[PDB]
Amino acid sequence: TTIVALKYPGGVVMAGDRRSTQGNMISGRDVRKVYITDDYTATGIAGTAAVAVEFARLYAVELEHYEKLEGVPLTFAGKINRLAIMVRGNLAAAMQGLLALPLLAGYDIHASDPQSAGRIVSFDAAGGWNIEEEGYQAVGSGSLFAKSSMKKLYSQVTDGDSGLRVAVEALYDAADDDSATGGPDLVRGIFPTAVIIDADGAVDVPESRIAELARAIIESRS
Amino acid sequence: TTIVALKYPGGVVMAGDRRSTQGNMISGRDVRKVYITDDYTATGIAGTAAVAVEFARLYAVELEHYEKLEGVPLTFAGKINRLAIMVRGNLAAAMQGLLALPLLAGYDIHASDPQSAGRIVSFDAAGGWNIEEEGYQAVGSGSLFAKSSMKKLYSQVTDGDSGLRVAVEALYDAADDDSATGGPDLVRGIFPTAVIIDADGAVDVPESRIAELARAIIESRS
Amino acid sequence: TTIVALKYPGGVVMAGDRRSTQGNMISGRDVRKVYITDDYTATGIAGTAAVAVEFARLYAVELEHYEKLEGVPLTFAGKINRLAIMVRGNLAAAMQGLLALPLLAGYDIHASDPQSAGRIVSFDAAGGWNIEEEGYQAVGSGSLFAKSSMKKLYSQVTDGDSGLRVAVEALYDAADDDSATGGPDLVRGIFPTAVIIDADGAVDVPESRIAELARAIIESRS
Amino acid sequence: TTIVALKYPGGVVMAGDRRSTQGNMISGRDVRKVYITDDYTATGIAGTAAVAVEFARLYAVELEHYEKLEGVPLTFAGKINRLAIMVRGNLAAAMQGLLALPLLAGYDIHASDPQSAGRIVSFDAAGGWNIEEEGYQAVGSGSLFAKSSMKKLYSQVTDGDSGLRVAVEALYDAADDDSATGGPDLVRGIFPTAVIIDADGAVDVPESRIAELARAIIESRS
Amino acid sequence: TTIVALKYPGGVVMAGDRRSTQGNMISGRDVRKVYITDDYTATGIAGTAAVAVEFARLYAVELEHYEKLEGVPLTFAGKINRLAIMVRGNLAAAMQGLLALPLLAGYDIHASDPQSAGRIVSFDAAGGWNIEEEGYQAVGSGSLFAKSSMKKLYSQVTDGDSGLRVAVEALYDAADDDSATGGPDLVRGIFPTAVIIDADGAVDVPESRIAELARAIIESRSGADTFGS
Amino acid sequence: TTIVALKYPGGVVMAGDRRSTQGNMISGRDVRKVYITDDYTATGIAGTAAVAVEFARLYAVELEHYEKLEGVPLTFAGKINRLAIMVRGNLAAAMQGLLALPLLAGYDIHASDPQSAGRIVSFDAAGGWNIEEEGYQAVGSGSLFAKSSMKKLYSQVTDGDSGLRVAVEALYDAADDDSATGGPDLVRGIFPTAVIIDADGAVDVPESRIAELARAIIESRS
Amino acid sequence: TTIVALKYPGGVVMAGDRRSTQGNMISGRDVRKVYITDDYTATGIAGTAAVAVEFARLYAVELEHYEKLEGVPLTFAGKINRLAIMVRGNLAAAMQGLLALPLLAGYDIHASDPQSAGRIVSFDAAGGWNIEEEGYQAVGSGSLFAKSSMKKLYSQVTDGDSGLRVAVEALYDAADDDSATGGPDLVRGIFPTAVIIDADGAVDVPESRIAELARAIIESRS
Amino acid sequence: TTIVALKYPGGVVMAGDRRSTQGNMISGRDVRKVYITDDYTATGIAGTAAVAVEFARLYAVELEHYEKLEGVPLTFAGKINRLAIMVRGNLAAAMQGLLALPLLAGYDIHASDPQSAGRIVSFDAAGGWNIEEEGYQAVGSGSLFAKSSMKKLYSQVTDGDSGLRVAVEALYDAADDDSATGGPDLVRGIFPTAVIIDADGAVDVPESRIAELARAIIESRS
Amino acid sequence: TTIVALKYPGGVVMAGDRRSTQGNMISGRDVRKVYITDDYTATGIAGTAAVAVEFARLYAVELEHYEKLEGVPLTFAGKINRLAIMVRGNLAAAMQGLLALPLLAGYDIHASDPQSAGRIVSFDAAGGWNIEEEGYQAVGSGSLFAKSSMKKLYSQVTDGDSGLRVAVEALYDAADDDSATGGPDLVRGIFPTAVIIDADGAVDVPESRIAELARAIIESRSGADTFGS
Repeated sequence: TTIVALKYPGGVVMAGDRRSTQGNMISGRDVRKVYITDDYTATGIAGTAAVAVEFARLYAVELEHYEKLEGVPLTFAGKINRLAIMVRGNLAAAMQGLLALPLLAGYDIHASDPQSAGRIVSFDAAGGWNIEEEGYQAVGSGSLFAKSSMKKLYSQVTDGDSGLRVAVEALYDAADDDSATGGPDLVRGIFPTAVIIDADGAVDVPESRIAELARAIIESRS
Repeated sequence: TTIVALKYPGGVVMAGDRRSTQGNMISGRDVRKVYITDDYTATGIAGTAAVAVEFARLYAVELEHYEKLEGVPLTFAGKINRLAIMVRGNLAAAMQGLLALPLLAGYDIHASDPQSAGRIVSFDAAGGWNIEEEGYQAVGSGSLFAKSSMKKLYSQVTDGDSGLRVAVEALYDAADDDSATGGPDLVRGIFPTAVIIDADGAVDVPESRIAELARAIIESRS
Repeated sequence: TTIVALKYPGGVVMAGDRRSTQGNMISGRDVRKVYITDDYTATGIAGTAAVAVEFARLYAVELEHYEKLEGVPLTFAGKINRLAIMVRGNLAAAMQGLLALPLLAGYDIHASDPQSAGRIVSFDAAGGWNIEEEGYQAVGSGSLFAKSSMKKLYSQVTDGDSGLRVAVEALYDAADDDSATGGPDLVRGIFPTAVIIDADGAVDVPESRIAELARAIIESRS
Repeated sequence: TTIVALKYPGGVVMAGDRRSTQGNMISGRDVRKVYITDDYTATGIAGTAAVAVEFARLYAVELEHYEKLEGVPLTFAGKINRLAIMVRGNLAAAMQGLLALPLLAGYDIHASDPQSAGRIVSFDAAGGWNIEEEGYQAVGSGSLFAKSSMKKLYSQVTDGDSGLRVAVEALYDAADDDSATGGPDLVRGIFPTAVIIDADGAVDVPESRIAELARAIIESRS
Repeated sequence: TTIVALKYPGGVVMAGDRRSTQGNMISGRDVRKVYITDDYTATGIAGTAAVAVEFARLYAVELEHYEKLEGVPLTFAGKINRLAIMVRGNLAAAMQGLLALPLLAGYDIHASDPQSAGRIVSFDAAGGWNIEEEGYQAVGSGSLFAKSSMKKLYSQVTDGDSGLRVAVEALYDAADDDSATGGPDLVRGIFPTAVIIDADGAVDVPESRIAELARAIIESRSGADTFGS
Repeated sequence: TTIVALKYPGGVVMAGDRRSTQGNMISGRDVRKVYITDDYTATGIAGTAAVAVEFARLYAVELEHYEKLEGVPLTFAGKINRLAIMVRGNLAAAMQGLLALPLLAGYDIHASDPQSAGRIVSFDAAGGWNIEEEGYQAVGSGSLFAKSSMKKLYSQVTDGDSGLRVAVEALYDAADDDSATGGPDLVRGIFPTAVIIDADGAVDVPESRIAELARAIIESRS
Repeated sequence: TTIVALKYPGGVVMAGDRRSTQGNMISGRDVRKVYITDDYTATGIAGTAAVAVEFARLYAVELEHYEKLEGVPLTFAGKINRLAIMVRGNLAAAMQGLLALPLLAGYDIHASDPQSAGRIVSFDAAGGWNIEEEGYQAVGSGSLFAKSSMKKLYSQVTDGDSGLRVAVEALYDAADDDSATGGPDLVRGIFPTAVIIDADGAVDVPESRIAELARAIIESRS
Repeated sequence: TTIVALKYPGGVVMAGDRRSTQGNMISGRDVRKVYITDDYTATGIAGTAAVAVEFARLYAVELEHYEKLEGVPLTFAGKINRLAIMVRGNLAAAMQGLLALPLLAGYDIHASDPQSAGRIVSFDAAGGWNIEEEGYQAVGSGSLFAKSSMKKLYSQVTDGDSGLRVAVEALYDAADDDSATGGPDLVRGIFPTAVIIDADGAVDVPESRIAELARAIIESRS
Repeated sequence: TTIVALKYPGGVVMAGDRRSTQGNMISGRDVRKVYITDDYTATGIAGTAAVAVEFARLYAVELEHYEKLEGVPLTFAGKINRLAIMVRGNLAAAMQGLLALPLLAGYDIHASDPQSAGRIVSFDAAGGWNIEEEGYQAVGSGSLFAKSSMKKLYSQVTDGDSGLRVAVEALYDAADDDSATGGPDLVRGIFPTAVIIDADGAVDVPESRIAELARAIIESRSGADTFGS
């Protein structure tokens, strides 16, 4: 697994691969790892699938629960804290093999400078969180490869489009070095999924868009 | 890793993938796992790379050593016994993470019937060998997948070209289900390697032919 | 044990073997592993028999309990979630040898397109679920063999009849390679059981039809 | 595995199944477990295949080695002692998973009365041997079932043919209750192997004869 | 220990041996292991004596408790479930050396066909149950021996008496190969116990019929031994 | 197992049961546990069969080896010492489950008073020996029962036949309380074996004699 | 990590590095480790990031909570006690890899001599606290290096500005010897953070001041 | 530690950092990790310093030893084999904390083509070797980062100087993410070391050249 | 323990403390830890006393053994190698509690430039050695404190006497923070020991210069503490 997230002026893009493994065996080829949590937030989770899914589902419910109860959405800092609490709560189980790490991406509506409102927050197994200031982050077994790739490609992220394109190339680099991360499947037409978030909210990126980017990258390296 | 071997009329074909791993990380993309041991024999080894290579190298030297010394090649049964002894000798190390398993394919020049002269021998970690009677065999982390594939495809084998085609498709299936086995790499132009053996001896299959087969298989599943 | 499930246009078929084991000893010859959970759902469970049976029984009661209480059936997603919660709740006991994994098959009445309403959901020991998108799935000690078999036979699935046939042949291949899975018993007349589900509901397949398929598969391989 | 041996007037018959397993997986379908050790002796070995084969091979060499060296065959008691020493020597290896238990059957040329020259000797893991006085014995994971079957069938043994038939039925019963023992495979035409020994020496029983016996047993149970 | 149960037309018979052991030592010679649970049910339990006895006693009370409370007996399936729950509940203790496995036999007064109303249910240590369709089952350290014996003798079961005989012969065969199972004791006059159940209910088999049957098996065995080698 | 030895005027008698066990399973019904070691000595060994047999065999060879070499038999004390040395030498293996305990009975032709030239020596696992002065001794899993029985039946020993009778009754009581000891088998005609030694040497007791005693004991208890 | 605190006439200064590590990998470059807890107190925490952050956050809330509730701030001693209690409460978790140790710095408004109202308190893993009397203290994996540096530089501290310079040089010396402490990053413009507290309250030190000081220190060592 | 090696037309370049660590403590700032082994070979070793140095020293002696003895240098393949054997020999020690991994770079004068003569060989802890075909390779705690860096920069290598530049930038990237790898030290004037090898032999690169490239890389990143 | 070594123009100085401990107990007050190994080399060893002493003794014998045998001293590199081999051989014993780490200081008569011909070599438990290039090094339980002290004081080393003073001050700083390192004992008159090596060879430093320096440091620290707060 590899989930990447990058900031671009005015927003964030988060993208994840589709593979699932049981040791060396491929057990999934179409898993969706990036979820739209609320109108301005997306969560990508790596690790133990059962736990990852439960987290994303519970987290979204908790966020909307607060909104309906209090009539307004939680501040971005509150969102981080709630997620952090959930992670911290799973520490015992994580020690026993139920480890799951989330990656948070969002657009802060209350931030003073709108082109700078994008947010990327990473989490460690103990719930320690960190608001990324360098533009990108990644989580999962291929995250180092992805991050090292983005480090060299980030200068290219000038907008949400080139950001989506870079994200996809980072995932591609991750799969090129981590067997547990799935690359673009041209035979079956399965590609990484992605979410983009700007001032107008979080939106799922059309698969056809990602497939086009993927094919171009492949042609390039060819 | 996946190495497969199968019998076709008047011969045997053995083919293997090119991947190398260190946990989830891809550490090799062009490893050659199938060796021509002598004029009528080929060996394919799976497991710990260091040991696998040493085995093939030592084994070929031991076979040639006998011939030069005694003026005549070892009988096929003798070749099997020597390989089995080598595997048994490595058992303690195998238990400690140094496991290597070979797969043997050859053409017995002294066989009564030539269309039937192809031989396939599999080995377990204790050196137990078995001369395969059902036409095909495989070894490695993707061997179960490859075998399940050849079981449904074997009836198509009627000659060298089709035997070769079925071998490549089996490897393809293995890679599809086992992240530790490498599928054809179209971007880099790296394909499985293969050896064909018949009455005229063991010959390395040209990459061009294998690549044509791989593209056809791919186009077929598309 | 091996339980298979596959999608056909307009529905699903789920079939299971009848063997029970205690180590190497055969302890059961006619265990029923596929249950009709409600009018549009079937469950097949592998692993520890005591737990498998309890699961199926409790699950069906829970589904009907909701229906009577709320006047309407649970959505398919709700059904999946309930089953996943049950599995996750057995994780401690499972770590201790009370492991039970279910396979869920159903026809979604509320889905927009009926030809595609068939559903197949697999579960891992932590309760992680996955809605299969590739058409088939399997669970149990013979599942790899069955899945590899279905992979090459799936393209022949065009209706419930060819579906049910591919299912029985997959179970046959599983028994051929996994001693813990029971093949068709011609001497005693015991065959795999199966359930078919379409817009008209879940129905037990008649033994005589499975017996005919089994015998044909056998004569064919002969 | 199940290997049986029984006495009929003027001879002995020993028969074994053909299965090989790796856990629950069937790894072999045509393994030959009964060997003609010398002109009047046959050995059947159960347990770890690699060790079992080595034992039979070494044992036969040792017997012939004595004969050529001393000009006369070893007495039957000497043969027993040599085999027992071999087993005792493997005890430490056996404790680490390399266990092999043999079953010995023969006709003793130095016996006083010929219809009473038949011999059956069983061995335990420490090399302890026992000359069977009740007519039959079995070794392997299915030996209890086979022995319990022979117990009820032995009274029908009146000559070599009926002895061979009871042996095959015992193996059949073993396969019926032990998944690690292979029953007759009608689809592939693979049957138990057998050796008969009488005053004229040890001879391999023809496959066609065993297949007929097998079929009749099957017809009868059906 | 060995407890067997088999189906015969119109009924079921369950019989058990009388031995009790503490390691190699014989600690009991007259233990009764087959209990009449209710008018149409019988239970035979193997394993740790103290647990086995508690099970049978508690189970019988629970079945009768339901009947009095609800005015009607539990259905046969309910009986099975209740026993399975009891076994599952002992799983932790069983791991600590307090294992007990029961074997259930009964006649279902509500089944459709009275000639086939007999029931035999086996249980594993986790409480997994299974209704037998081959006519017989056995539990205990000698069960494998008893079943392989019954496999060859089941075609002789054509009624209650021949079923009782086959059962006794299966227990005999178990004692012949399992030192933990007690064979018929001719010197002390102690024999396996047995319960028979048909449409008229569960009944204890009289020692005298079992004693005759056992001597007959022994005599047959002697004769046959002398005839052969 | 139970082996007994008792002194009667003019000699000693040693008798053993015929059972063999593998846990709770009866693995032997006619094992001979009492051996005539030399003309005036008999050995009975309990414990691990393989080791027990090796001991008796090796011990007799040792005793005879000395005699041929030195022209004269070893003194009784020398015989004892050589057996004790053998037992001590097996201490490490015994600690590992290969324990064998012998019981020695003999007639000392060099003793002063021939009415008591009878000798009975017991041994512990460390090779510690004791010349029994109270008239009887026993070894094996039923030894306590046999000794308590002999304590009450010893005053009845007035000669060889009454000694032989007491020995058999002791073995009978041992089988009555120890499932690992075999009682007289009337159905198969198998009875305990015995050796009697007096001034004229060690002699195997005829089976018919023992069968008569056994039947008389049984009749008396009935 | 390295956090230093030192007294200067009329106040205190606390400064910390910005590095975060996961084994040998640098996982953070801009972490802020020094927090203004209330108007006259600052906290610096080392160890496990997740726990360190939680501590600072909870601690500040607890101090303000008291103030609002009781209308007056907690005495400095009370503040110490509350922080110690919090550390002590984490002792079991700390033993398992969740260790965090705080360093407390403050200006005591209720102190007698204002020129000596500065306070520095260190804490051990059991919650043992110590009011530093020698002028400076440090915590974290680089605290030894920093303390030995300050020991030689402390006499240069005559006011807030020289105090700040000494603090920054101590952190520089810690990073020079401890790979887990981050030195000034001139390429990215990231520098240690600091808080100065005097009679007018706690104030964050401007990054530009620290960068000036850091450049002077580096020029000095060049 | 990080050591990198790359191919440029007509040559190879190998460069390594200068850091040494003891846990978190920096224990060395000028360690030289790249050695000229013979006129056409360079070795770089990572891991336990004591063992790394011993390897390089021993290896260079063994290669010169062969040359003097046989009058001709070892073939490049022979050099590889000798180094692999040395690594294999250290496996027991490696498992106990004395693990050292080598990276080999050379120019092969017997290669068919001079421009393509450059060689790069990597090794695993069991002595498994691999002749790199993709142009670059790295070893050490920062090798992943360096490899991901080179992957993006390799297309810029057009000659010996651009190759040395990419090498230094790769080391820089490694130091940026791995605290155990040392970046250029401008205050002390310590830079990575490097060796270039072409048809004229292996030569140490002058510090001044490296220092310019390093400052340039740093100026660029600012 | 703390043993320090530093380069000064034209030479090297090595000095060590005198303490010995058994847990928290002070078991020695006058141990001598710095040995003149040959005319141009000194060794200081920290760790397990028994092993430390054996090393120094054996090492010196090995160096003189070579000289007598070959008629010429071992090159400085050879001396390093021999010491590293000795340390690696003790690796298994060290893992068990017999760890001893040496610090080597010498003057290389064959170095090119005499002003910098001084040498300082440190060793890790596996025998890994490093020729120090920054002027100073230290070994023992107080080595970190001593090294951080010398870092700030090294710029004051302009000759043999100031080198020695920085060395005594470093040991004094080590003793200040490490209870296992002994400070100057004024009551008993026990002070660190030291060896100086230059082109004329290795020589022991007289106790009196070291006692003067130690008192001076103490007077300094006392003044400084009174001036501060």
